Amino acid sequence: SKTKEGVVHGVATVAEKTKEQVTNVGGAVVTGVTAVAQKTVEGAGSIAAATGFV
Amino acid sequence: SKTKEGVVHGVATVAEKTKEQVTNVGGAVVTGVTAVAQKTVEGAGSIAAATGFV
Amino acid sequence: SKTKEGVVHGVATVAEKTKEQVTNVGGAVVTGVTAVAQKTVEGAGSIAAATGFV
Amino acid sequence: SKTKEGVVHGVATVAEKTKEQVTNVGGAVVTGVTAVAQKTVEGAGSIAAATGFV
Amino acid sequence: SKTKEGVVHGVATVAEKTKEQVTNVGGAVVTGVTAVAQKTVEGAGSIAAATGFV
Amino acid sequence: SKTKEGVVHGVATVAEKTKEQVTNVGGAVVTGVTAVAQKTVEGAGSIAAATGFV
Amino acid sequence: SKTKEGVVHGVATVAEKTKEQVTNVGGAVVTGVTAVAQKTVEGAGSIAAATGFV
Amino acid sequence: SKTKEGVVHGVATVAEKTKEQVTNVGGAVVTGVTAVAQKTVEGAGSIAAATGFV
Amino acid sequence: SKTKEGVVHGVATVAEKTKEQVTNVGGAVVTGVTAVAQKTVEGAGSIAAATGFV
Amino acid sequence: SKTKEGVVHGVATVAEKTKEQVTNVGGAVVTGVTAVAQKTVEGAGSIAAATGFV
Repeated sequence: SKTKEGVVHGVATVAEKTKEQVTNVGGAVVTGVTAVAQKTVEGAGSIAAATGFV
Repeated sequence: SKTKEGVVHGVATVAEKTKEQVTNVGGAVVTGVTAVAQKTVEGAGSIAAATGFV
Repeated sequence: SKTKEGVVHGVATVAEKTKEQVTNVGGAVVTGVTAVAQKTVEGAGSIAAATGFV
Repeated sequence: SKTKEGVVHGVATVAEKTKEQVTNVGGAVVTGVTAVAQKTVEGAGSIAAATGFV
Repeated sequence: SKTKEGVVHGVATVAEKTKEQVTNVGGAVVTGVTAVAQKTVEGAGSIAAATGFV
Repeated sequence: SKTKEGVVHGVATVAEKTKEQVTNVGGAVVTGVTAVAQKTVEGAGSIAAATGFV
Repeated sequence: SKTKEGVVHGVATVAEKTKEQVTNVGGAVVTGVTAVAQKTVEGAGSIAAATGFV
Repeated sequence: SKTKEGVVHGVATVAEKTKEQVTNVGGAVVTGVTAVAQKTVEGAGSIAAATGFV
Repeated sequence: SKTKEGVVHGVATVAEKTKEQVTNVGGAVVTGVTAVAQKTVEGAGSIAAATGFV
Repeated sequence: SKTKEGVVHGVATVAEKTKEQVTNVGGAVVTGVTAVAQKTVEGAGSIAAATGFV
């Protein structure tokens, strides 16, 4: 009854004068992940994952 | 009863004068992921994932 | 009863003077993903995924 | 009863003076994905996915 | 009863003075995907996917 | 130059399942005034004003 | 230059399941005034004013 | 240059399940005044003012 | 240059399950005044003022 | 240069399960005044003022 899994609610965000600069050369960059949710039953659940080379 | 999986609600966002600059050279860049949700039963669930080379 | 999977609701967004600049040279860039949801039963569910080369 | 899968509702968006510039040279760029949803039963469900070369 | 799969409703969008510029040279660019939904039973369901070369 | 007096713009409103009930007996009731504007030069400017008796 | 008087803009509002009940007996009731603006030069400017008797 | 008087902008509001009940008997009630602005040059400027009797 | 008088901006508000009950008998009640602004040059500027009798 | 008088900005508010009850009998009640601003040049500027009788 009233089960809740991986939930995000009641989020208030204010950004006035944010300045974000990203310079990438042959890699991986993850920025600005806000108010996200997921649900993985049989598998790998990654949020904001970065890998450079294999 | 009233089950909830991977849910995002009640999100209020204000951005006034945001400045975002991204320069990429042969890689991967993920920016600005907001208010996202998913549900994977049999598989890999990735949100904002970055890989450069294989 | 009242099951809910991968849902996004009640989102209010205001952007006043956002400035976004992206320069890409032979890679992958994902920006500005807002209010998205999915549902994968048998497979890989990726949201805002970036790969450069294979 | 009242099942809900991969749903986005109740979204209010205001953009006043947004400026978006994208320069691409032989790659992949995905920007501005808002209020999207899907449902994949047997397959790979990707939203805003970017690959450069194979 | 009242099943709902991959649905987007109740979306209000206002854009006042948006300026979007895209310059592409031999690649792939996807911009401005709003209020979309789909349903794939046996296949790969991609929304706003970009590939450069094969 | 570019003068602006009493202006309302860029309003996005979503109402899903609002229920409003008003019972009045010999008075005055004002409800639900949204996105209104006026301009009075020589006079009394009232918005959503209620008086019962005189 | 670019003067602005009594202005409301960039308002995003979402109401999901609001329930409002008003019972009045010989008075004055003002509810739900949203996103309003005015401009009075020579006079009394009242917004959502309530008087019962005179 | 760029003068601004009595201005409200960049407001994001989400209300999920608000319940408001008002019972009035021969008085004055003002509720729910959101995102309002005015400009009075020569006069009394009242916002959400309540008087019972005179 | 860039003068600003009586201004409210960048407000994000989320209300989930608020319950408000007001019972009035021959008086004055003011509740829920959010994100308001004004500008009075020659006069009395009152916001959310309550008087019972005169 | 960049003068600022009576300004409220950058306000993020979340209310989950607030319960407010007001019972009034021939007086004055002011509750819940949030994110308000004004500017009075020649006059009495009152915010959330309550008087019972005169």
